[PDB]
Amino acid sequence: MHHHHHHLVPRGSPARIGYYEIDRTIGKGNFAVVKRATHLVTKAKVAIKIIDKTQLDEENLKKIFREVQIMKMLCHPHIIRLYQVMETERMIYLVTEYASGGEIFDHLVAHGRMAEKEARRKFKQIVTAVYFCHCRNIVHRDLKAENLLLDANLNIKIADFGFSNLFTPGQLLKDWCGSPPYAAPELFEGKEYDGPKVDIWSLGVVLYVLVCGALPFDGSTLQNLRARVLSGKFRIPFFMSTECEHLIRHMLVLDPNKRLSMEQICKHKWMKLGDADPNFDRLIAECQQPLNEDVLLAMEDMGLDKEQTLQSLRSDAYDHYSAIYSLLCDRHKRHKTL
Amino acid sequence: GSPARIGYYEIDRTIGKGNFAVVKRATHLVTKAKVAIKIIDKTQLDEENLKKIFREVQIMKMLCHPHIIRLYQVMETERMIYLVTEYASGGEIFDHLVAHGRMAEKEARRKFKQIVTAVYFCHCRNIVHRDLKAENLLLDANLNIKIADFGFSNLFTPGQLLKDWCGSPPYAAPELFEGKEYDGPKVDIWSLGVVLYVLVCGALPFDGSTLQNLRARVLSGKFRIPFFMSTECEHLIRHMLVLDPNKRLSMEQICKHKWMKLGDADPNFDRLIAECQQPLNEDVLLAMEDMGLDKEQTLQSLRSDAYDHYSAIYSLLCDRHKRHK
Ligand SMILES: CCNC(=O)c1c(OC)cc(-n2cnc3cc(-c4cnn(CCO)c4)ccc32)cc1OC
Ligand SMILES: CCNC(=O)c1c(OC)cc(-n2cnc3cc(-c4cnn(CCO)c4)ccc32)cc1OC
Repeated sequence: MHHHHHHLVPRGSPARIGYYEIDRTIGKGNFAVVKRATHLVTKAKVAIKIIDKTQLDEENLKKIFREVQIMKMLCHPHIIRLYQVMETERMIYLVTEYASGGEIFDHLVAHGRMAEKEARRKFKQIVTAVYFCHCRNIVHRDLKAENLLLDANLNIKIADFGFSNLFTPGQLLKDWCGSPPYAAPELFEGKEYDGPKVDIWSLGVVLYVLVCGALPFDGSTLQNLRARVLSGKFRIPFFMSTECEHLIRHMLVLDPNKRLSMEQICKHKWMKLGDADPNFDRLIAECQQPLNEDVLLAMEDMGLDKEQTLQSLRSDAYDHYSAIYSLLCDRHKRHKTL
Repeated sequence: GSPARIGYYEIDRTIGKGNFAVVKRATHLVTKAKVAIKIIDKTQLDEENLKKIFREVQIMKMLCHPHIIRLYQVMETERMIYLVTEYASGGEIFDHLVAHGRMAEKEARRKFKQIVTAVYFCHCRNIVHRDLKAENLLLDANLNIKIADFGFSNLFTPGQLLKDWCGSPPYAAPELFEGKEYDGPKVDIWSLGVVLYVLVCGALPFDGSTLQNLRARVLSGKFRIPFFMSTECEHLIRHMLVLDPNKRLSMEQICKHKWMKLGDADPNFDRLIAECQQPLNEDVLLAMEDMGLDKEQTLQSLRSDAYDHYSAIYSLLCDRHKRHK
């Protein structure tokens, strides 16, 4: 049955940004669009956050540089990984790791709520990510289901540090952050707040979503949701363990100081349940604190300058050279060719 | 829109791909029913495309018909839009045509009769599908037609003209290629002409390596007619696939056409056709009353016409009462 497959509006040719080939929009931002793209050289898949600075005042531009420097600080298996930054007279391109699984919340809609054994595994991965950030003086401030992503193995990757900010222990912050349902009651009231304690509440709403498949606080209008957040009251389904209810009930506490610290959340009885986890305690210990020559030889064969490659890596400028090393390195762990 | 809920469906396998959507087979957890879900990524939609699906969703609400796919529930999340519709076990007609070849005119008529009743039903309701292709023709377990993908469907008032391009190019009437303004029902009819040719011949009436080649082919209005085709069928098609839109048959003339009337007499066909010119089922409500869910809120869901988890379980159970469960 001979036939051709024609495209109604003849679709134009794909855009390319210097070895990247843009596929589809995968995110929308305040001043950005996120597009999935392919690195033509390494065949790897990546996300690219694309920012049009023409429409930006000078303030917005500094906030974006702050975000970029924060991202440079975080190389963590459960934090989205920044591969390279490109800038032109007019555009800023952020090339970050691509998460095949997508939003966790949509994934739950498809497959239902998490059995606590599962929820414990992922939450452990999330906390190692957030603890790593807090230990390095950063707060996400927008920890929501939508910013929690899954790779092909369904491991967490936190993403979109646009609302993230640097902080010193005990500073107060004045600007609002994040999605309202994951917002701690102080943000609604508008008080100044300590950064990590507001993430803890957001991490509380996250845990509830994982085990129950529901939101603790929700409303038809912002005022209604606002009422529900301030009440500090929520449903607990019968299937939840008492240790989990203890954990969540003590994370989602209206008094910011009455909230647990990140250190005892890792020690909480619910976390210790199940088979003992050495790898978890290791990543938590690491938070307080070489020359893959195979890839190096491969890049030289492709004609990339051996000396310049080393200079890009040591200088830590995320450029055309460092990104190909990082990408070929991630491919080399997968045991694929070079 | 309306908020999505975790643990009401279990999505399993891809069954279609669309411009900005994927359709996946899923099972309704409460009723164990099988359903199809079109999943749309809102990040991929500009403001115009967002309104387009809202129009599609509004149009699906208007149609409750045995040969039109039924929309059960609409769900939305931050990034995704969910359309939960009736699942057609037989699948695409296109798939069936690939697997088994052209259809004998006897069966082609059985299917085609079912198709026009749906298309005529839509037209009677001031709706035009505009994308009628073998890929949007589905079969249920009884091998009955179900029309699908009202992505291009649009409302109209008789004698209004429409301006935007629509649908698959092989099934496009020559005026859409030319870019002229057009009467909606007349383009549905050409598109149905191509469908009939596809069913009876297992071939495309118009095709080309490039869109320009194909376009030239449609504009010529000339096509092959096989020797194995009945003289009556050729007449029908030749009068459907007419370059001058006004010169094409009306849907009334299509239903009364000599090819349609061939074979054994059809009371059920003419009945459905008549129905197009111009039922609360309390039995399930007690079954739902048995699930302990609030009768007052369910009735408000049905009157309010908001397609939620209440509407889905009602519509699904209602299908069980037709199934004789
Ligand atoms: C607007 C600001 N956004 C960011 O910073 C940001 C971000 O947060 C909004 C997320 C990503 N991001 C990385 N991989 C992704 C994969 C999906 C996805 C969706 N469906 N699917 C299934 C297809 O297989 C996959 C979606 C987003 C992804 C990148 C970002 O820019 C660095
Ligand atoms: C993106 C636009 N698509 C739509 O509107 C759209 C659509 O487009 C034509 C079709 C369906 N649809 C409903 N039931 C189906 C069953 C099969 C199927 C395939 N194999 N099998 C078993 C035999 O192999 C069954 C395939 C598609 C089905 C749903 C849709 O979303 C409403």
